Amino acid sequence: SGAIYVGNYRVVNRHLATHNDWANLVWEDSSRDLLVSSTTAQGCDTIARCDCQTGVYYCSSRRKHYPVSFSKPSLIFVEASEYYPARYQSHLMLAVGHSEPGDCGGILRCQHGVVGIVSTGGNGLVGFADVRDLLWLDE
Ligand SMILES: C=Cc1ccccc1CS(=O)(=O)N1CCC[C@H](C(N)=O)C1
Ligand SMILES: C=Cc1ccccc1CS(=O)(=O)N1CCC[C@H](C(N)=O)C1
Ligand SMILES: [Zn+2]
Repeated sequence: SGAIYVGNYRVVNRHLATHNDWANLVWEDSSRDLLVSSTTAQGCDTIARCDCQTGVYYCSSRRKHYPVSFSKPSLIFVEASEYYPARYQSHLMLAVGHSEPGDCGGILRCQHGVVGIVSTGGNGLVGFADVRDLLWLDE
């Protein structure tokens, strides 16, 4: 689990969004596994606006942060699950690293700020949904 809080927005994995997230929906995209809802309280996370391919992510299943090299956001095949059929998930960045299902929501950060959130994994890989292209998160 996990979310990004920036301005009056909350960014979560779309498959983990709550009833409250859907009742205050701003934008959602199944192809990206992202949902943004509106908040009452002001958020203070900074979003990275860069092309970094290295950063640090939080891994809940190990209670630890790990440094990773990751691919640029792209279309990646994701196997069927209880939330989606087999599909290409867009804006996804992959890295070699540990992840388990409950790791979704962990933040990936570079020196400029928040890059994305854990969204996929398995077989020694971890995939992050990018948020750096969502320029409207700051306005
Ligand atoms: C293996 C799980 C997994 C983890 C994270 C993401 C996706 C998978 C499924 S994959 O491994 O088949 N694969 C990752 C590399 C790019 C492949 C492709 N798109 O042709 C899809
Ligand atoms: C960090 C996740 C993870 C790690 C290791 C094993 C399994 C997972 C979960 S998953 O990658 O199979 N996943 C199920 C939920 C919806 C996700 C999506 N973005 O479509 C895909
Ligand atoms: Zn950066």
